Amino acid sequence: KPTIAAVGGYAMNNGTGTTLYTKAADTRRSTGSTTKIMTAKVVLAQSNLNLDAKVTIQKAYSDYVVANNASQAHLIVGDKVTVRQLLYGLMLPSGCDAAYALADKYGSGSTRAARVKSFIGKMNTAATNLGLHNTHFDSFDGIGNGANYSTPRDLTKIASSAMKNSTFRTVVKTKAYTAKTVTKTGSIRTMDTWKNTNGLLSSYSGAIGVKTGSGPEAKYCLVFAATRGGKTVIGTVLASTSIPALESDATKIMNYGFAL
Repeated sequence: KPTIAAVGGYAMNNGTGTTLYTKAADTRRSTGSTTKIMTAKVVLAQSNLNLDAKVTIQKAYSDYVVANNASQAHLIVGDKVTVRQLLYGLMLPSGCDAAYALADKYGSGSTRAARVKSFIGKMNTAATNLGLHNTHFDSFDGIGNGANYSTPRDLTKIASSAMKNSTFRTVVKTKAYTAKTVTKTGSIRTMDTWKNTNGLLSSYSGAIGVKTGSGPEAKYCLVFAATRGGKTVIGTVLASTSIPALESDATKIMNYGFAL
């Protein structure tokens, strides 16, 4: 069994569900921005989903990332961004501003506050429905406020579920995406390219994902997935030392799972 720096780790064969690696796999820990995996899953589950629908960027979303010192996609207030573009902004640079836009959009309620509350409720319901017992969300990005934890095992199940969606899969393996949005005056703005923070996409042969995570207590986390010769390994590493350490941990676990 490989030795990793992360305090928590887990991996399984995505196809069969067989656990391939474990390390404090069921110990609750802050998820940080990896929570966005659930945010995306909930959105993609909406029956009234229209990926081409345009959402106006509110000043609230920009103030939010500032007030919470959160990673952002640099969405400009007044811009009209499609739900699909928001999914890229959410998953590539870890846009907490995009997370707010999606929660506001897909939560139920007559006000923004009521809608974000409703959305977070859907995230918890989604976890429950997956049979999870060690996952809880009090925010839509894992950076908001309250209790936001999961476990390497729970998070891997969430990601596996999300990977069943073709849009999710596409977004998650994209290294770079340049959004062309509509400004408040009708012209089309070419935003600075969004680069995926997941270094494994270009450093690990066969890497398909999923997503990085960070936060004051979420330090450096990573939900990874790779496919090699018809076998897909998916897993999570929580609370690693550094970025390089994080990628090495994920690499070791995946290489181990592929050899078994």
